[PDB]
Amino acid sequence: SYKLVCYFTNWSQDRQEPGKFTPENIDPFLCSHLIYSFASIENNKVIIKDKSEVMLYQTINSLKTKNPKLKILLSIGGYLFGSKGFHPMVDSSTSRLEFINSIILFLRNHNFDGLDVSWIYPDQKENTHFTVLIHELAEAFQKDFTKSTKERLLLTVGVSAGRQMIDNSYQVEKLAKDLDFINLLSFDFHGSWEKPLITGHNSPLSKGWQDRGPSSYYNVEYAVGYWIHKGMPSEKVVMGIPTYGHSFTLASAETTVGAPASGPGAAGPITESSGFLAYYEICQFLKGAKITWLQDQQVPYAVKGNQWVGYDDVKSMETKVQFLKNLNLGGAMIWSIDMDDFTGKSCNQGPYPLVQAVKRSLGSL
Repeated sequence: SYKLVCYFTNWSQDRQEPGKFTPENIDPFLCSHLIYSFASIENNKVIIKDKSEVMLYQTINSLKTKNPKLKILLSIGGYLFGSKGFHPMVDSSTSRLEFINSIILFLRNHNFDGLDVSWIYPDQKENTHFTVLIHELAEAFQKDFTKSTKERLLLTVGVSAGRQMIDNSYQVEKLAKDLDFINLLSFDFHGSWEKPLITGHNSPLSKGWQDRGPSSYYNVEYAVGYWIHKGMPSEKVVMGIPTYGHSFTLASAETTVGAPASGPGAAGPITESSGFLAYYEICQFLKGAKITWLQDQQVPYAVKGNQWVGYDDVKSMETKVQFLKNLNLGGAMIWSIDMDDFTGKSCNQGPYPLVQAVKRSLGSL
């Protein structure tokens, strides 16, 4: 009775082997929902910018023929898109209606089952537009439903897991009615962008003992409880779990949480991004490393030389799965499946070792 929502991206295909990922890589029975990241907007109309656009549709149909229970959504937004991307679409009921009408037509034309709106992040300034957009979206979906013999288009949204940003950005109460569920972006708590610069975990389940005051807020456990305390039912929280880790270059020889860092760890050989590692990169790094399991935070990290990696692993997946069953949440969301060991030949534990673990752990009675 849980959902497994998997994001996949349109830029992993530009990566080099064997990090190259296309929709053809997808196991139609892995996740319950799939989300394509990301669409965009031009002339107040939805549009996809991907040289492999038409091959996407091919796979989408092929995938859905094979799994009639599979849902596939189109996500719009994302970090790079920001708020800007949404202008000036959001500035008019006339502009927004043109937009929404194009969504409905698009998704239906291309066999999508719903729309995810990952506005990163509305914050104070766009709280209002977001809220209207969503609301107008849900309404319109409903109307389209009444007059149709098709299932009802789904509407979801990727949302922040930081308290401040949550308070600033969302009318949760309303959000709860308009959204079929949320994808809680409960990761990227700590990275190499922090000041001061010390090691912290990308996605801790619970707070470190020393996390006092405002830091005590940045763990998965806190984020979920707050979206619940703020008015979102549990069953509507799909909890975010990451398939990547964050990398630090150690300043001293102190290998513990809180130790000082020079900067982000060395970019990986495939991902080529400083302070970021795909799990298929992490499996190699772990070779000849020292792994420690934070008893308090419930998640591991690894040290090799002067490189510090806070990541999630199988024990991490199952531990977080248990937590989510315990709080009667909707399920798990994965960001993103192209960073898991999908070919299965890096970590040698079969394709999608992490997501299979989430999938297995969810299904286990």
